[PDB]
Amino acid sequence: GSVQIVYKPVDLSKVTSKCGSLGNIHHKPGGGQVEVKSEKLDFKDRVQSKIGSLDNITHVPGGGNKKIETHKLTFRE
Amino acid sequence: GSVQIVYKPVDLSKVTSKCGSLGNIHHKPGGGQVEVKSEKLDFKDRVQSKIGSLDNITHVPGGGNKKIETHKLTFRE
Amino acid sequence: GSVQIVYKPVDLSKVTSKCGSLGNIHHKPGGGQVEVKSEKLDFKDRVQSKIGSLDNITHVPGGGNKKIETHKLTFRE
Amino acid sequence: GSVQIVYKPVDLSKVTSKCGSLGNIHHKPGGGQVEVKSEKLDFKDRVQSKIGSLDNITHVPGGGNKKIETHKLTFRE
Amino acid sequence: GSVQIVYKPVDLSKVTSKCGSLGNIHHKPGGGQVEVKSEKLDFKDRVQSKIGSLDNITHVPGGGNKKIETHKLTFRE
Amino acid sequence: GSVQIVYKPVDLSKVTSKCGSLGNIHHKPGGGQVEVKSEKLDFKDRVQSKIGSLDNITHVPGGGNKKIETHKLTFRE
Repeated sequence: GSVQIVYKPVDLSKVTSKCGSLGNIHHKPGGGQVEVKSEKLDFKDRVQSKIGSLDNITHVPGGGNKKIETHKLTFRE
Repeated sequence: GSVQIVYKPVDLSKVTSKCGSLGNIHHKPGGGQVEVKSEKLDFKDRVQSKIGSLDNITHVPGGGNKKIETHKLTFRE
Repeated sequence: GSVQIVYKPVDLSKVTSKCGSLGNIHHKPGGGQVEVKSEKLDFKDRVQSKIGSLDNITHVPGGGNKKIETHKLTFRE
Repeated sequence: GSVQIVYKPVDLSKVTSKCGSLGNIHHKPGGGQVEVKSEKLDFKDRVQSKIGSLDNITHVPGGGNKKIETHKLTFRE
Repeated sequence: GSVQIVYKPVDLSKVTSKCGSLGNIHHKPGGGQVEVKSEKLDFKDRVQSKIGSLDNITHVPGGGNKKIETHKLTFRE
Repeated sequence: GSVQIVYKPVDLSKVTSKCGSLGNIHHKPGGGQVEVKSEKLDFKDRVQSKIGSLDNITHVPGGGNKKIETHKLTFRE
C-alpha cells in the first residue's frame, strides 16, 4: 500500500490601499478617573489580568493593512 | 491499496481600497469615571480578565484592509 | 482498492471600495459613569471576563474591507 | 496667413480578460499527406510564397488580448 | 506666414489578463508526410519562399498580450 | 516665414498578465517525413528561402507579453 500526498497551493493575492492625505485628527478626551479596590489577589495556571488601567491611543497608520495565512499538512500511521 | 491526494488550490484574490482624503476627525468624549469594588480574586486554568479599564481610542488607518486564509490537509491510517 | 482525491478550487475574487473623501466626523459623547460592586471572583477552566469597562472608540478606516477563507481536506482509513 | 494644428488625442482604453482555468485540450489530428509536383518556378520583385507545407499548431494563451493604433498627421505646402 | 504643429497624443491604455491555471494540453498529431518535386527554381530581387516544410508547434504563453502603435508626423514644403 | 513643430507624445501604457500555474503540457507528434527533389537553384539580390525543413517547437513563456512602437517625425524643404 503506497500513499502519495502532493501539497502545492498557489497564491498571487494582494492586500493594498491608496490614500490622498490623512488630514487633521484631534484626540482630545476629557480626563478620566479609575478607582479599583480589592483585598486579595491569588493567581495560578496561565492566568493573565489587567486592573485600574487608563489608556489613551491615537493610532494613525498610513497603510494599516494585514494578511494572515496558515498551512498545515498532518499525517498518521 | 494505493491512496493519492493532490492539494492544489489557487487564489489570485485582491482586497483593496482607494480614498481621496481622510479629512478632519474629532475624538472629544467627556471625562468618564469607573469605580469597581471587590474583596477577593481567585484565578486558575487559563482564565484572563480586565477590571476598572477606561480606554479612549482614535484608530484612523489609511487602508485598514485584512485577509485571512487557513489551509489544512489531515490524514489517518 | 485505489482512492484518488484531487482538491483544486480556484478564486479570482476581489473585495474592494472607492471613496471621494471621509469628511468631518465628531465623536463627542457625554461623560459616562460605571459602578460595579462584587464580593468574590472565582475563575477556572478557560473563562474570560470584563468588569467596569468604559470604552470610547472612533474607528475610521479608509478601506476597512475584509476577506476570510478556510480550506479543509480530511481523510480516514 | 498663419496655420495652426493641435493634434492631441487622449486615450484611456483597456482591453482585459479573466479566466478561471484553461482546462484539458487535446490536439490529435490524423496524419495528413501533401504531394505537390511542379516543373519550373521563376519569381521576381516582391513575391513571397509557400509550397507543400503541413502545419500542426496548438496555441493556448492565458490572455491573448490585442490592441493596435496608427496615428498619422500629414502636412503639405 | 507662420506654421505651428503641436503633436501631443496622450496614452494611458492597458492590455491585461488573469488566468487561474493553464491546465493539461496534449499536442499529439499523427506523423505527416510531405513530398515536393520540382526541376528548376530561379529567384530575383525581394523574393522569400518555403518548400516541403512540416512544422509541429505548441505555444502556451501565460499572458500572450500585445500592443502595437505607429505615430507618424510628416511635413513638406 | 517661421516653422515650429513640437512632437511630444506621452505614453503611460501597461501590458501585463497574471497566471497561477502553467501546468502539464505534452508535445508528442508522430515522426514526420519530408522529401524534396530539385535539379537547379539560382538565386540573386535579396532572396531568402527554406527547403526540406521539419521543425518541432514547444514554447511556454511565463509571460509572453509584447509592446511595439515606431515614432517617425519627417521634415522636408
